[PDB]
Amino acid sequence: MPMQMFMQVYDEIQMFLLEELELKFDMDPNRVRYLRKMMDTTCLGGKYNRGLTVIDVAESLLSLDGARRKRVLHDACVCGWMIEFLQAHYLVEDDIMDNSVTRRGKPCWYRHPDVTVQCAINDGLLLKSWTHMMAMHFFADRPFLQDLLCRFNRVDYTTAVGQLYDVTSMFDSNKLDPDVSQPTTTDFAEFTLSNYKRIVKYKTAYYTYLLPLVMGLIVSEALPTVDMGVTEELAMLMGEYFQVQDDVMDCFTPPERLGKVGTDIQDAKCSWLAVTFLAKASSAQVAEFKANYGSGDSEKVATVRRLYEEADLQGDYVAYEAAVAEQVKELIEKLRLCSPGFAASVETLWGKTYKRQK
Amino acid sequence: MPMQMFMQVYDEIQMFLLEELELKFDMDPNRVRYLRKMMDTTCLGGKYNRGLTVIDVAESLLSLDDGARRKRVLHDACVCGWMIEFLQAHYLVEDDIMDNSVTRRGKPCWYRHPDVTVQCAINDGLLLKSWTHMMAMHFFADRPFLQDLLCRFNRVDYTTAVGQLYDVTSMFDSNKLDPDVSQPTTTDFAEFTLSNYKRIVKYKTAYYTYLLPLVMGLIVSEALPTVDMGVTEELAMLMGEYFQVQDDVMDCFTPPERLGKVGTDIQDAKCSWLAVTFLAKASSAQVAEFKANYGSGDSEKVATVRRLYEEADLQGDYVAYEAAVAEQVKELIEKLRLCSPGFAASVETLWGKTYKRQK
Ligand SMILES: CCCCCCCCOc1ccc[n+](CC(P(=O)(O)O)P(=O)(O)O)c1
Ligand SMILES: CCCCCCCCOc1ccc[n+](CC(P(=O)(O)O)P(=O)(O)O)c1
Ligand SMILES: [Mg+2]
Ligand SMILES: [Mg+2]
Ligand SMILES: [Mg+2]
Ligand SMILES: [Mg+2]
Ligand SMILES: [Mg+2]
Ligand SMILES: [Mg+2]
Repeated sequence: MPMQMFMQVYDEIQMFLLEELELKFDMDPNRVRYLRKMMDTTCLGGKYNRGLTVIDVAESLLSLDGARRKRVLHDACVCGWMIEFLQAHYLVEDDIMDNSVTRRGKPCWYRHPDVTVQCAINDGLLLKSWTHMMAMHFFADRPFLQDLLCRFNRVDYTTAVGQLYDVTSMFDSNKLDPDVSQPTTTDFAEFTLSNYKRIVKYKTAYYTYLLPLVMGLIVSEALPTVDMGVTEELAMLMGEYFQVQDDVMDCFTPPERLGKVGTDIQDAKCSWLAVTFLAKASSAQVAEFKANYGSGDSEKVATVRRLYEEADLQGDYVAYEAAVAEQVKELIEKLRLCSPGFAASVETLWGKTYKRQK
Repeated sequence: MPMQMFMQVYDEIQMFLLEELELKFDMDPNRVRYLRKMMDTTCLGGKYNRGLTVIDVAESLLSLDDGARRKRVLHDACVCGWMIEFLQAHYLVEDDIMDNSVTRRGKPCWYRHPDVTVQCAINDGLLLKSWTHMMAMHFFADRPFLQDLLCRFNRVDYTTAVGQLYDVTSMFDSNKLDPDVSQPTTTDFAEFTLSNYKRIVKYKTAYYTYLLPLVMGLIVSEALPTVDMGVTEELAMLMGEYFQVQDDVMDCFTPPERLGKVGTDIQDAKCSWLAVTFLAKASSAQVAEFKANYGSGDSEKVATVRRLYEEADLQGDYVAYEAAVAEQVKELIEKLRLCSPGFAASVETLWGKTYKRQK
């Protein structure tokens, strides 16, 4: 059922935005059609975990007239599309930054035959413009509007800061200087767990975990009823683990199941696998990694992969996952004490995360 | 005087932004330094025409206490001025990438800096926009005008992004515009019309360059409704169109040494004022020569397009266009003057920075 109201609201949103462009922005039906295709290609096709979480948190909190339920759940649906549109935006631009080929078993937006890279960049930011435009339209008379926008913008900013951490992680930050060219790091001295945890906290955790929970609480008018200290701890922990999962799958999960080809090795990313391998590797193994990392050459890539399985990384992953589950279980119970319906929805979100195959 | 106060506020904004990153966002000193340099390079060094207009509008409406209002209003105007300046910074970073440009204000484009990767350039460009919101939320947190300011600022930003879509798809036959299918640059240029030019330009330039600074100056001085907005918008659209026509003409005919940027319109096959004006008046023979030479990087092909423009007396058309604009502007400024004398004067001042600019 939630998927049904969600997809009805997508149409509501799509119609408001495309008709506004027709009527107030002088747009021709040729471009309206292009934008319609763009929206559908970029915003649909996923599992909508972020947006569906907003709905579930809302449905979990309606208690702590059936008109209110209808209004609150519609508000949640709009909020859910705001995060789905935001991630739509993030992924269009990220695929460009990461030189990716496919996404959900289709070409990346910028990789479509009639999308130029310069138009893809612009399309990507229109997606983010729509997130604000939809909020202002659907929530114009809602008192939570200001708080919602403020929190949403902070999270977006947080994510762009994390993207900076990601995209500059393979350059020696002491040598960071607009005026001087610098090659990829050769010593990898910054590929540390502490540095990994920072990239992933900022670029993933806030928008993937905190934001949906927070938006769910806002449309419920229930925010100040939860322990926000514990909520953020939980969001940071699940968010980190989610990105470790993403990083592991990038290397080890068949692209046909993932829907996308991995680029982290080629792009010389500070992944979970890279940091954890380098922390434990022999000098000999580090030498071979350095000789093979961050190149498109397919044997070099397979070398890195071999090194990873040689150093029992999957063993380290299982142990990390159990340590995470342990901490997540504890925090949910701390949450259960004063917010049992909210704690229930966090458990459901955790259930969508723990040991996902995707 | 305005530049003095304006630059003090720049320091104030920079400090807030970069300290917040260090204190709240776990940012290391190396990246705080990169971001400071990125901010200075992208935001400083221009004419600050947009930002200085906000201050001027506000210092003009400071007619309609102990001196406290004035200090507050002028500071707010300075912050809004930097909001547009940062927004313009954001547009130029991303536009130079999109336009395959090489220099900007006589230095390399941001994405052309030796130690800036294109992927970082894209993100750096976006941080600049994020900063416009963050500076507004901090400095204006207790102002009643906050929501209105943010609503209008955002509407203008979105307008500008729509204009950029118009600009970037102008060389493609829109009937064949299709994500799934590759298409070359147009060969008939049937959409290179003045009607299509006027829309590209209204959206990508006039709203953020002309309307927005005027509106923000009115907001911080709390004078927004005191003004005929139909006339004001008319003015901004006319002035903004002219400015872009000027930008387009300079792209072709002003030495990069005075421009501070190397022109890319011919090479990028842009629906420029020159191209649409030429195509409307040109003989069949001239048109066929243009078609053979437009949208190519080859230095011989671009020189042909310059020659065809000279041959067709486009400098003659421009002078008459400019004269026609100047007349309508003066008429509209007088309509404003009746009930809005202070604001009309600031609009006259903005016109003065625009008309026959040597930029
Ligand atoms: C102009 C746009 C500015 C950039 C905005 C921030 C982009 C944040 O993009 C993100 C954040 C988290 C995950 N992802 C996608 C992930 P993937 O789906 O594996 O490509 P990854 O980190 O591994 O690349 C993209
Ligand atoms: C990721 C955000 C990118 C899209 C945001 C909209 C960009 C609009 O940029 C604009 C709008 C108007 C003039 N300019 C610069 C002009 P120039 O300074 O001559 O390069 P032109 O139109 O000829 O390129 C840039
Ligand atoms: Mg990616
Ligand atoms: Mg990435
Ligand atoms: Mg990945
Ligand atoms: Mg451009
Ligand atoms: Mg340009
Ligand atoms: Mg130009």
